[PDB]
Amino acid sequence: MERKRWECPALPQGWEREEVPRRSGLSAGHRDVFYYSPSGKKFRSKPQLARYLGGSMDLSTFDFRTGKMLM
DNA sequence: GCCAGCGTTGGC
DNA sequence: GCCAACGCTGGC
Repeated sequence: MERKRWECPALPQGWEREEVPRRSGLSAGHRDVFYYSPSGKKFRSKPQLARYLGGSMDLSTFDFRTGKMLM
């Protein structure tokens, strides 16, 4: 349960994926997933992400939780 | 019963 | 006033 962040190969150049495990409360150990644009904007849901990227690329099979396209 | 999506807010 | 961190909940 450590924070990890680096490049997401399923998104365009400069986009990054991050996992932050929750450390307390009822949801402790749960891992939230975020994405960061090249400009550093923080995304925490697929609808949010799709408003920035959904025109420039196909996101219909992108799995926000895993960060990969569903084959 | 799980979890995507997002509401809430203590601590700053 | 912001926002990381966690809870809530509608849809499945």
